[PDB]
Amino acid sequence: NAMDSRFLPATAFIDPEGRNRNEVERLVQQVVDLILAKLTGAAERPPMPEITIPEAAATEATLLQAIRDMVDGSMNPANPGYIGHMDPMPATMAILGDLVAAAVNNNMLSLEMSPSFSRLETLLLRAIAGLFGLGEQAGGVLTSGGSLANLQALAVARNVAFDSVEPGITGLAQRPVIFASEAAHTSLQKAAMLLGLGTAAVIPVRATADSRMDPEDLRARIDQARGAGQHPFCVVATAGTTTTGNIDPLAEIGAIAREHGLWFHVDAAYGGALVFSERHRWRLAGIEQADSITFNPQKWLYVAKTCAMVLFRDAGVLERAFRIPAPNMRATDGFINLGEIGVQGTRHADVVKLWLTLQHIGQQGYARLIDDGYRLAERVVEGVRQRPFLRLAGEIDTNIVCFRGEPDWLPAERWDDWNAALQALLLREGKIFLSLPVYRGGRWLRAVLLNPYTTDAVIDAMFKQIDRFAG
Amino acid sequence: RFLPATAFIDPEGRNRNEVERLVQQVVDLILAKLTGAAERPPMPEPITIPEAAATEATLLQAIRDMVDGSMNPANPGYIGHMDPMPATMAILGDLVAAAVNNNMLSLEMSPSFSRLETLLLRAIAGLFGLGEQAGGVLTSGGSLANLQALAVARNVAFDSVEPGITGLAQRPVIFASEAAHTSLQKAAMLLGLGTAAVIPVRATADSRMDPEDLRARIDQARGAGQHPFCVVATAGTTTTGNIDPLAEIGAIAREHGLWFHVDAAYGGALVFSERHRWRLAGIEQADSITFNPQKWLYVAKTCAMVLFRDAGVLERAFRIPAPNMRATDGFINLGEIGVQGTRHADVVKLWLTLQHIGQQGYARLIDDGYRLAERVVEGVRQRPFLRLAGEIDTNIVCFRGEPDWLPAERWDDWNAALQALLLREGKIFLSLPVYRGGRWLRAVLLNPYTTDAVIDAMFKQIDRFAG
Repeated sequence: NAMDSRFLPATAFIDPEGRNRNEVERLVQQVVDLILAKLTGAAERPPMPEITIPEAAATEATLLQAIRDMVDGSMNPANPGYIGHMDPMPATMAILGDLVAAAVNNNMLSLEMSPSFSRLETLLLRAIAGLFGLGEQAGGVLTSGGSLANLQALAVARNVAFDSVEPGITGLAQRPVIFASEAAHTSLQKAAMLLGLGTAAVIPVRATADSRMDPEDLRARIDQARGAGQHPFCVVATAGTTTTGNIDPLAEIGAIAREHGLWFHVDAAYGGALVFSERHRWRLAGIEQADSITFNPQKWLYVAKTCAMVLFRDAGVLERAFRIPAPNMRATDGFINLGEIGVQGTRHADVVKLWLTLQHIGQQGYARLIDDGYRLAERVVEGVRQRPFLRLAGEIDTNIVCFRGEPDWLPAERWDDWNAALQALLLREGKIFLSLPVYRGGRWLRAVLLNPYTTDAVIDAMFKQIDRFAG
Repeated sequence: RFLPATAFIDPEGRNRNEVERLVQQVVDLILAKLTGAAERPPMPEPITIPEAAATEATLLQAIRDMVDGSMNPANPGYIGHMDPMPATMAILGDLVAAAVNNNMLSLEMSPSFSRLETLLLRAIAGLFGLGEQAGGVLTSGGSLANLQALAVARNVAFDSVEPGITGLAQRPVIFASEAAHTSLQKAAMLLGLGTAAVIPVRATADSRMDPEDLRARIDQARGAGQHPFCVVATAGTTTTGNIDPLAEIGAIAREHGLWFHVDAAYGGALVFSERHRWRLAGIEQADSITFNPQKWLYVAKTCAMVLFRDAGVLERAFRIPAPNMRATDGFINLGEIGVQGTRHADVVKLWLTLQHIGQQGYARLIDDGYRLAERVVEGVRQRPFLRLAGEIDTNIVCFRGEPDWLPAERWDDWNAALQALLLREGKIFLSLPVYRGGRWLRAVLLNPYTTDAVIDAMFKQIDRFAG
């Protein structure tokens, strides 16, 4: 009983027989109090902030100070001025869900290690799949981020195309390739690299002025690849591109993919949230035919990171073309160890925050949040339209507006400096955070209007600052 | 159509009271469950997304149901898996992480966390003896850690980052103990190697890789026109908790010019123990190490890392082509050098836990595990109907009934029956892995509240079942 020893602090663990209850409760309460103070007081911190392992147990005071230092030095999307990333303030229940998940400390790896969570996740994901219109065989798993979801979808596409689970892909005569919009996520190059495809395997497809993949170009690239002696196996349409928030023409892309016998993956990491909005979900038309979908509740569903999933129209594909040889060990109620069918083995129980958050907000709540996001975005667009020195990236499909100064008082070569300077000013003096992505070979301002506490006033304040900066 | 007042925390305090109450209710509920964990056995005895916001009572009930329906490693009888009750600071660390909701993807999205993680991992790497250039990243589990190490080994060997590996004439292969983790197979499949790319090396009766076999397998693969690029030693095998002879394996790998990866997912914890870290000797020479604080460091899942002896390797042989945007203080966006992009700030729970427990605490915890393990071993030795899988290297004991009153064909049935009985009657959870073509009982002596009495109780039950 180390917990009785002088080598462990009394509160290192929670005594299961209640013997350290009071001490634990104190320590827990201190953190809780501190955290709530920080969150309820989040508008007091700017959107962006301005090591040895000890021999002996640290004091409560050191621990608390560390937490305080951690919170203070962190980015603060809770601030209404934080309008620059698809990284939102977490829903309250998401924060609580993680507390619960950590407390129980179950493992998604297997049913015996997560007997409730595993079942809940499977069922919930089936439900979500239904929202996407995927059909009766549809299913999936939660993954620790979108990248892993894309990686898994691609891994399945690859395995299905090449029968690679046991022999791998080193044999291949024709290089396997995938097609994505030039605006698609970098996780597609990283995945390709991990998959043994190489980064070059991701063939960029021309996107329109509105940053939507051009189906004529996709068709052209597929033909070009075949001509090149490459073996196209997958097309990735993106619903809500990372930079500009645009949504690929999913129905057309899907059709092209289907025509060509290509796995159709839809990277709906951000845009997938629109399934909760009757008003906006038509934007996703064609998604229902996807072989797989990546969707990230951590983004537009406000679930504390990480919360992501990949859904397959046919979940059984995970068994056929992913899961490694091992004894079949399904429970009598029919569930499967999730680890067998995921990139991860051990995995945190994200389902708890997801389930809690979905219930608390509800479909109506999301529909509302989404509408407000669109409204804020439209405000930003109208504001850009009003100013000639400022240009939009293109039309918007989501609550994301990418724009930049293209001031005629400067050579184009100095536009990046101007935009960087403006972004710095907006942050330093505005206390408004916009990202400054590299886009189209240039530095562009980026607004993602997620914070539910962002207001028309914040937007107005932003444009007033921009106006002053620009004269 | 609307939102619950508490759906978010108002950053100007407008909902502070409601938020505080809701949080307090969950916190009180969780504490009750945890401080009361022994009252719940080690294992537990339509889903739609609603249109409208659920009530707080519904949510609280959902949490109760979820906890109740969950495995309970906190129970002292839970002695079956490398899945521990969480350290207190780990639970709290997750609460903190979730609240700030930073993203490990980039410095901009986690300015403290990124720096803290890099520095901490450098410290940990030093503990492993990796040297001045050593570093790593946290990953959402050991499997990812193994996957990343292998991806690097592959990229280094085959220059695969941009062109991939499909061109290859000679099949790339790696060697691992026949006892090694299935995440290598998965990883091999992910990496485009195929599961069959992991060539099993004979393990001894003690479930340790046999160096001579390793040498033999490498020669054989080369003979068969394969391209060996990595040897994986396992410091703490999943089933039996055995440690491969790391120095010997490492020497062999080096002799063969093979990347040496040590899967220390479990056994890596030993670095915290002055008494037992000699067990890892030779680990210091690894090219890469996988280590999972979520196992024997008691950090709530997930917490894992891959460390490289040369952190620079991640830039050379992993990171995708992208503009260079190191911060002025020299840090890099972690997303660029990890399998994951967006990632939860596991560093918070890790840092807090390590601080709270300390090296002394872990050393005690570890010693205590060996002591329980030793008790289990003693108990097995005392009973002729029970056999040990082999000698133990960690706080894990794999054993099974091999009763002479049954045909060997019925041994699996006997053990499954015993395990079911122990769980149902004794409230003691032993895992029943498949090992050596059979079902074996497995004990992981992790719970700090597992005692000698629990072990004695297990044996009395075993004796009763045996007759």
